[PDB]
Amino acid sequence: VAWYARYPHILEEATRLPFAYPIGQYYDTGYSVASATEWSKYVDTSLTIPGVMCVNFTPTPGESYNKNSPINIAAQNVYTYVRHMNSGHANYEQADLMMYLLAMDSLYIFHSYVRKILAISKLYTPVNKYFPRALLVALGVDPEDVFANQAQWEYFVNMVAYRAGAFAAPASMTYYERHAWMSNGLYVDQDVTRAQIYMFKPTMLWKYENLGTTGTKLVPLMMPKAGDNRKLVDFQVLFNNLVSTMLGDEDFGIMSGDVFKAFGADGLVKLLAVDSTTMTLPTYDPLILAQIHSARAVGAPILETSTLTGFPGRQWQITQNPDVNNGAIIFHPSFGYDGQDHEELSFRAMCSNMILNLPGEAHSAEMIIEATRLATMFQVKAVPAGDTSKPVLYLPNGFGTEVVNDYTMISVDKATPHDLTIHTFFNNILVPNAKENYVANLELLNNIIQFDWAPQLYLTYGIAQESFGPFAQLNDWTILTGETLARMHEVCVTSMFDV
Amino acid sequence: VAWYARYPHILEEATRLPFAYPIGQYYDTGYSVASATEWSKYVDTSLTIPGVMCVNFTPTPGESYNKNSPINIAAQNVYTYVRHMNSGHANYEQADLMMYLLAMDSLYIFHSYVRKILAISKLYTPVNKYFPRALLVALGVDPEDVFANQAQWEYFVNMVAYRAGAFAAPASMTYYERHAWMSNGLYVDQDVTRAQIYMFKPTMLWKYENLGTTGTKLVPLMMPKAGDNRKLVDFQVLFNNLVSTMLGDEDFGIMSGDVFKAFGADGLVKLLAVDSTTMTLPTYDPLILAQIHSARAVGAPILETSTLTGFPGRQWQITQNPDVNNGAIIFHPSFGYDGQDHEELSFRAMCSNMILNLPGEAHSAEMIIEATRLATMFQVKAVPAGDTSKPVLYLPNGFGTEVVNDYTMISVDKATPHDLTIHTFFNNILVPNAKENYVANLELLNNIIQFDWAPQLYLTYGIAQESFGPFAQLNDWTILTGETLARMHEVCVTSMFDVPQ
Amino acid sequence: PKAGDNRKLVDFQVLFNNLVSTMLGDEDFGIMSGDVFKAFGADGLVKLLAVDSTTM
Repeated sequence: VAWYARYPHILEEATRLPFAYPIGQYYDTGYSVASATEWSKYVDTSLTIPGVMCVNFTPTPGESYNKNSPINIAAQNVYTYVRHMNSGHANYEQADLMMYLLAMDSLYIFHSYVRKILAISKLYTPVNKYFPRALLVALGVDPEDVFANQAQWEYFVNMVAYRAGAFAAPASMTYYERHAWMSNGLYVDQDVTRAQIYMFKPTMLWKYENLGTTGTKLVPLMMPKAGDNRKLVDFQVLFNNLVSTMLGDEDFGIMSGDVFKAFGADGLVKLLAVDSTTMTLPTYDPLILAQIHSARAVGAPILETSTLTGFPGRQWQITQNPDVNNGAIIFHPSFGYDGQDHEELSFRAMCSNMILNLPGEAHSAEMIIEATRLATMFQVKAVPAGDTSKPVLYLPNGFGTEVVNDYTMISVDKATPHDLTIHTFFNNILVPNAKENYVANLELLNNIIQFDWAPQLYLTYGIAQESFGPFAQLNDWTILTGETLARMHEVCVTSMFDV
Repeated sequence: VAWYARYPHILEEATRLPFAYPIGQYYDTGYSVASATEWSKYVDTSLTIPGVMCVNFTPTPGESYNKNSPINIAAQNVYTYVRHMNSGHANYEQADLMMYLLAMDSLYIFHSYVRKILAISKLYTPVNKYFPRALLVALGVDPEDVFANQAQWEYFVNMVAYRAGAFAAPASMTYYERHAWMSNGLYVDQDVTRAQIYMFKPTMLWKYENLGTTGTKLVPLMMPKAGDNRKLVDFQVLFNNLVSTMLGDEDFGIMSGDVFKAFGADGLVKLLAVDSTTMTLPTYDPLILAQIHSARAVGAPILETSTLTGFPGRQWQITQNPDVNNGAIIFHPSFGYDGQDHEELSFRAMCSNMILNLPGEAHSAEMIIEATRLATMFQVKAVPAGDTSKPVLYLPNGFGTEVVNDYTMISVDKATPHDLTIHTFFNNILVPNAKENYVANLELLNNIIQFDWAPQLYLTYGIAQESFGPFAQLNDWTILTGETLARMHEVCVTSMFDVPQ
Repeated sequence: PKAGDNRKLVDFQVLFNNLVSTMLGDEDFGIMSGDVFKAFGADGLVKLLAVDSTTM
């Protein structure tokens, strides 16, 4: 239009608009019709933008139920490598060496978690009100405690690194590097200033728990959830509990000495020290974005204290018995547990084949492999012992090194005083008949759409008795089968457990 | 790392997957758990992808209710130009010339509509089964009729172009260029092969119907909606109705000749001919995508035959009577009409301020002004004449040259035999208490999410009695005010109706 | 407006609209303006200098 070219001054004076609204603060759009107040709650003048979502992952060996599993193959390989350069101590097995290594991984994950907690609290920007209190709430700490005891937190994480330097683990194996990189980073969905932050929080750890002559057993160790005012004393208690049965074990000292002899001190994994001038910075990572987008929730871990009607002895433990399954490492968990002893009908929508969504047109093999690391489809229902089966558990076909349990989203409340909100959910949400459930689900959906590569959702309704497929924007997709997913997971786990 | 570089053959054999699923057919994902067949409806194995969305717009002069309106200023300017450049017949006025120009615009819109109908039918690609049957269904024709009478269709559209080209309209007025570029193209949401098509269909035309000493009055003319199997005889009836009082008229010939002398043939607007070798291609245009995204539906038009209890005489006509308002062109419609004589509760959600969402970080004034041409917010409810007010009508604060009435989306059915489906909706969707309404609304939302720059949604619930804000992914947004939008529309209309001097 | 009157932009807009209420959009006035244009073409016509933020 030549009129715009002829009157740019009037165009500029007519197009003066304030952009770049700082996120993390509640905004009211106002009323276009000033007399619409008679319809009080029939008009939505509120506008809240979420700014962070936490992916509650879990480190796993990858579906071992016999001696042909990648975990057992890596156990045999690492034991052969250690013992063929070892002249001396012969009192442990490949399985024992691998439980060590897994405990090393768990405490490395803990160190990365606490280091991220420390480095986040120094982040303050005018364009984002979520920084850093929302992130600290999502990770499950007390921002006031961190602000008051920054020095204590720094020295505690440094001491954690120093004490983790006592034992030795291989650095060629990429398990530790992948887990630390995943759990020690902030990821934006877009390369924009007011972007949304993606976080990974370990839902659980692997307290080593040696007792009895019937091998070892990695018992679950729970982790703080979002909205928990956990302090440095609680985190120190957690670390001491983790390393309580880890030091003072002469067999563990023997394993550490043998791996130190095998892999030289230069070839070990070392936790880097941190100081006051270390700044964590959100980064754009398309690979992590894609693998977050193609992630499927598996539910809460099952503990000994968790009651389950008809499913006894189904805890998430890594059992190692020399006289059971020929001494192979066994880890066969049952998914579909949410936390309460009821059906959780929403998990029924996970029984369909997953859809792998990818950006762009041409996809490389490595990118496709990295894009399905968190994907996990159920295969069969676990057989309930007894006539009562109030919960329903699904046995997976095979999973990768990490499994996603929940997703935590933090957003501004619509009501006064517009504080942060805690939203934990799986890939499937069940909405029963209620006055506010539908609008709450609508707010949930709109908040999730703000994130670019959000995980695909599977909504279900209690009144229609009908679920829904992926609630996502499909760009370049394919239908994945359980066998293909199992092959990809086997490849990825074997590659991760390599020396 | 090294393991991938050490077994790349097995990596490739494991990562060979079929991609680029052709859209336009129902895809069944199967069952991962073979025992899930007991839960019949609790597992959604269906996967349907929408392929086209139609924007049912309406050309408007731009909110005239006085002689000071931009349309009247432009009418005075163009009449002065023509009368000063010409010597001879002085028997019409600025208002008469302006309604002549509006009728010419309506004819051009109709010709572009039929030309696009003809040109779409020759589109076929293996990766999109929506071409061209779904596009024709959205446009409101019978694809069987088009393929049976292609020759008759080409002759009819060629005669329409020939008969519309007899009259003259200025090409320097960018009104015609904007309308033609809007109604003569297919637009993809992404620059990918399996993209979704954006389309523009005129909901209403502006039949002249010149009669009486009381000036002229451009009455609405309806057009075929989607899902109507209208044929060439119906389109010929529509054209003959449009030009019944316009072809062979001496005063109209006088006005067309005067416009020719004013703007000789070089400066006149011309319709491009269509034949068997004309191919239309989908194109990617971020400007039209943005102005689609920031578009707010205003509801169905009000006709003289449409009953409205408490709102009598609110037809969408362009009145020009010399004895009222000093002979100025009058056009002030009442929005909020859906088609039936009831409340239409979903329109209450539009009383909030609109949010102008734009891509990128830095936005030029050009993009900001071009991204809000279809936007329209209500200002005050129109008063109901009498004590009964079953419908509710909202008076706009000021609109651009086009107002969007409805949206139509075409997608495959989940059930056998997976035929196309018609989904007509405004920006606001109302769901009452029903077993199927919630799942249907979820299907609608998931279909809309597939479109990239889809218009923002305002859902309301029957048992909640509560609406919801913009159901869209905001990237870089601002809250727009009624006064700012009125200024923007005034500038846009003034720029739209421009005449050289 | 006299001195000591805190008249604002709305008052000045009211004054302008009152001044040109019967003068803008009038056919006889347009006829006279066109006749004056033909008499004294645009070179010989009086013009108002535009004002913006950089006029001192």
